[PDB]
Amino acid sequence: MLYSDFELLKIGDTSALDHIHAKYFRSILWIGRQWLNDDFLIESLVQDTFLKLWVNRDKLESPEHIFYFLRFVMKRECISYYRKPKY
DNA sequence: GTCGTTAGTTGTGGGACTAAAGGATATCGTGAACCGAAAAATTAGTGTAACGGGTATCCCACAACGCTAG
Repeated sequence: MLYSDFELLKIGDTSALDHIHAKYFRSILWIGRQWLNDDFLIESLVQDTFLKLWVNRDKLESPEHIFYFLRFVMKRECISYYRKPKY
């Protein structure tokens, strides 16, 4: 049975994350490049966004919701770096 | 008819490009709210004066003779 990637993420199978990563990696990279200008920090934030999606995988309800989550989170990460004294 | 071989491309990638002086730049995008951390300021509490001998030092002044008789 070929379940959709939403149910693979819900099950607890790590290859699901490979699927969502390979699908939305470049979109999240573009989202980050829109808000910042440091590719290093953008890549770090993309990794954090996907890992935090995996951690909060017990909070998704819709197949599209996953995508929304990613975009949302990634944006706010960029936003937080406007306030960090270190950065 | 079919498979490995060799040479000559062909596309693609990595590496060079005097010497002297000088040598200034400008650098977006914003989400909230609470807790913890330490660095700083404000506040509360206790106090001497002369005396006895005896002796160490200081400043300050003066002395350190000359003659006659038993």
